[PDB]
This record gives sequence, structure tokens and C-alpha cells, in this order.
Amino acid sequence: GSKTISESELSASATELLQDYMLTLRTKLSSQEIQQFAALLHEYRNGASIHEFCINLRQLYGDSRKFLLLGLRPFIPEKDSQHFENFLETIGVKD
Amino acid sequence: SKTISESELSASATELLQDYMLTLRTKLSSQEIQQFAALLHEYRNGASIHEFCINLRQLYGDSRKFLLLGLRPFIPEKDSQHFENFLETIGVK
Repeated sequence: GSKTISESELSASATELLQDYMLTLRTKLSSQEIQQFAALLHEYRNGASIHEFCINLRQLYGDSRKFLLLGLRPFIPEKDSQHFENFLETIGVKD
Repeated sequence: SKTISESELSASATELLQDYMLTLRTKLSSQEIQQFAALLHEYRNGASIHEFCINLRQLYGDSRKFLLLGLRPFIPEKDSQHFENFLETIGVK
């Protein structure tokens, strides 16, 4: 929640992954869309539920770009990871 | 503060946040660290640098003002001048 800085916010390795993920997004998303992503990640880290985060990601990315959601795994803390895997399986995205 | 700033993208800044959180343990209670965590999250989500500074000063209090200096690597360049102005105003510079 908002009162807890999560593992990925404190991990240099996860941060390297975040920076590269953002560069990767440029290939499929517009600048305005990447702004929405940033807003969504910020909302999640600020306490939005994992469900709310996932639903908003899915509607932003759309069916044709949902594969990009796999790359968010490192930013999901332990408590929310099973929910996130469930989400990925539900929308037909898998490694 | 909508964009993910250079500070949030920087592996070294993240390492320093971990280091700073370990520092906080020696000076703040768990509840106070919860307050810090919420403030950083609100700043990152959209709170102004001025709002962040004002709330941190209130949280830390006079005797822990020196800790604010450790926030430097988490403040993106765009907010740096304001942050430094704040530090000088409260006399920690």
C-alpha cells in the first residue's frame, strides 16, 4: 500500500528492468499512452489494488499489445504476485 | 509529477533509497517510516515538491532536519532548485 515502499521500488535490479521496459514501450505505445502507463504505475505504488492496476493496464494496452504486460512481473510485490499471474493467464498472455 | 522521473529510473538512486530506508530505521519509528513512505508515494504520484518538503519537515521535526539532506538523489533535476531552496530556508545548508 501507500504506506509501504515495495521491494521493486527498493531494488536496483528491478529499477534497471523498469528503465528498459519504458524504452521497450516506445515501440508499440504513443507518448500519451506511455504517460497513462506512468500514471497507472504511480497509482499502484500509491495504493491502488492489483486488480485495479491490471484492469487499467489491459484496457490501455488493448488486445493487440497485451503481450507487453508480461514485462511488469518484477514490479509486483509478493502479496500481489499470484493475482498478477492469474491475470496474465486469464488474458491469454504467457511466457 | 506524472512522468516516471530520472530518479525513479535510476538504479543507483534506488540503491540509495534502500540505503536511506536503513538510515531511517535508526532515527524514526515504524509508524513514522510509514508516513515517509506515503509522502514519497504521493510526491511520485503528483504532489508538488513544495508539498513534499513541507510534510517531511513536519514529520522529521527540528532534531531530525539533517536527514532531509539524504533525499537529494530522489529529487529529479526539474525539482532540484526548489528542493535546495527549501533546505537553505530551514537552515540545513
